[PDB]
Amino acid sequence: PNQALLRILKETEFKKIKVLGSGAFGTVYKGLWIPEGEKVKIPVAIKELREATSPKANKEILDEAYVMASVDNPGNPHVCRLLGICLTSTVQLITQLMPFGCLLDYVREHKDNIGSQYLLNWCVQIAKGMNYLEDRRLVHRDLAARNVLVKTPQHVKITDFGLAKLLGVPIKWMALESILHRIYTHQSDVWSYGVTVWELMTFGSKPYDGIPASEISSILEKGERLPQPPICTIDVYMIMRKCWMIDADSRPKFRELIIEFSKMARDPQRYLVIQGD
Ligand SMILES: *CCC(=O)N1C[C@@H](n2cc(-c3ccncc3)c(-c3cccc(OCc4ccc5c(c4)CN(C)C5=O)c3)n2)C[C@H]1C
Repeated sequence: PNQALLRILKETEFKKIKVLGSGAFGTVYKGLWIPEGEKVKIPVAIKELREATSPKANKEILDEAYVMASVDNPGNPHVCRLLGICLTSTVQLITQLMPFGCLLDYVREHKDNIGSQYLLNWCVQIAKGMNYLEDRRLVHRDLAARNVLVKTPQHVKITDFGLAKLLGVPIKWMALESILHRIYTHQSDVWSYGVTVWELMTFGSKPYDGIPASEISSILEKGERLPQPPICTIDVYMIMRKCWMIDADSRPKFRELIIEFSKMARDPQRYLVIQGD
């Protein structure tokens, strides 16, 4: 039967070669993972969390990783898999290196060359990965375009899921029930998915630009939402609006979003209007 792949790594066994970026949970480095007793040198990304932690707190992280990072059994092509973890005065997470970066930077850098087929396919892929997370009862809590990574321009993967349940704030991506009462469910992830789609359709525009984070809940209560992106027909915008209903049970399911976006992906020029398709 299918085994649980996550590995506990020694401080040796992997090396950090260059800083890649970040300033949110920690610092990401590109490096090599040399599994002891083997002859492979695997290129990996290493996230070293900024908080300190203790040997007792590290055991709680280990207990959470055993419940969490293990019950992602078959794997999904659109979900990043945690290859290893090393807890020793710092918390370090090891995944396969993705040289092409995040989808947020990609859509900003290629604004003038992105077609409707690519945009709709990324929506399909993100929903497939999120549906897989829902099947394994894992709430992401931080779905955003910065947390979607580019394997190839035709293949994206979700990363950084459950990085809050591991031990113990993106207001403009959060559902109203998350802002007000810190309630997080697969349906609050659907809201964040809708904001992520908006990010892609606006080529990486900042949601609610120039509006303070303290004002978002009162704007959502008033009924205001993110505007219809220029390339979006009413069809795609309606899906986004459904993701942002106050009633979490009235929002789409990731399983329904796979079907809607896959239908739109079959005839993309009908749903997105881009100068150059
Ligand atoms: C462009 C956006 C940006 O600046 N960032 C995105 C974010 N980031 C990027 C990477 C990464 C870069 C290159 N190659 C791969 C990944 C990561 C990242 C690095 C190392 C580990 C890591 O783990 C995420 C994760 C995966 C799976 C699980 C968890 C966490 C928790 N559980 C339970 C899992 O199963 C991600 N991060 C920051 C910056 C660089």
